[PDB]
Amino acid sequence: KISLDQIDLLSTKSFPPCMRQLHKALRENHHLRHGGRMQYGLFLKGIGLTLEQALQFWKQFDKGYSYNIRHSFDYTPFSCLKIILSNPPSQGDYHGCPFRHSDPELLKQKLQSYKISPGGISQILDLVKGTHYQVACQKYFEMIHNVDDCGFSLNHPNQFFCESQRILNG
Amino acid sequence: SLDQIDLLSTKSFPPCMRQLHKALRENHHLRHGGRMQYGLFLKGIGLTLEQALQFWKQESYNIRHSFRTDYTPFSCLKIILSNPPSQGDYHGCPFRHSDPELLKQKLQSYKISPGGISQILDLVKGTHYQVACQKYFEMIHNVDDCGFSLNHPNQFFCESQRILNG
Ligand code: SF4
Ligand code: SF4
Repeated sequence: KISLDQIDLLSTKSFPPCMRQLHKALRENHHLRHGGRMQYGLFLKGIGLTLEQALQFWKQFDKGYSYNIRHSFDYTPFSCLKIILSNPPSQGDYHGCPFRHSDPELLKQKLQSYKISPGGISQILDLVKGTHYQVACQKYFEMIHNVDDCGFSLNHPNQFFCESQRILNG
Repeated sequence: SLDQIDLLSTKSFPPCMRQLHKALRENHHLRHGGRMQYGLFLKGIGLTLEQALQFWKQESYNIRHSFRTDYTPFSCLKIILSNPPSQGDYHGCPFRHSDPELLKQKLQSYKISPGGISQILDLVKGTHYQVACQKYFEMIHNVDDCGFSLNHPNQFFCESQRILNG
């Protein structure tokens, strides 16, 4: 067992926006609805981690849940197209793809909170207007890693993670 | 404690780290080059290799979840191009540093098919060490194309974990 706050830095450095938002929502709300638990949990599964949900003894608003991580040593982790094209999030949901599912003004605010430069935000929003969600995410990747070219064709959040970790490990 | 990742090593470690895990299990020790290569690889997956000491004794390897020094894991080119292993050293890259006959025997013990071993040895003879390792990856995971360009052992591990948990 491992605390869920241990991967805060990893989430900011290597998670794609779809999983970064879900980690943040889990940390702040102490719970995710089923759509988020599936998207984020299966993403963690693809890295070799087991998300675990627990109910606290004092639960008879705070729903009384506690989430943690455990290192793993038959649900398939979601691809980009599955996240973008299926299961659009309702108002209680934090899952989905921010480039496809966030209102553009809210998306701009979100990218600003991520410290993306104004030019990068402009390029990303341009790509979003063309419905090129994964290309916009490749742009996000390039901005957050300070590289000119991501060097791969993005089609999976876990692929995003592996390529980010490759860059970070030299 | 280290025996827990034997299976993990057979399924997800690249040959360079699989050989170091085997050597640690069998010799109960690694020299500094091997400890660095393997330990930094393990740190990158979230594990801390350490030796146990009794605190009450006045002046055995295990692993623990990681939870002061540069922990950056070695890349393929750093392993391949520097620190060639001496006898007694188990570090390095098997595609670059193992005699081809020993590499073929090792791949046989890894249950690679004869045709796959032939492909790998052809690539090694051309000095395409990372491409040979990509081919190894494709064989042990039964996939047509690995779908990535390999230049880091921890990247090998990450893509393997994607497939095994896919
Ligand atoms: S493009 Fe793919 S990886 Fe990027 S945020 Fe959208 S679903 Fe996630
Ligand atoms: S090519 Fe890289 S990952 Fe593969 S065995 Fe050699 S050093 Fe390890």
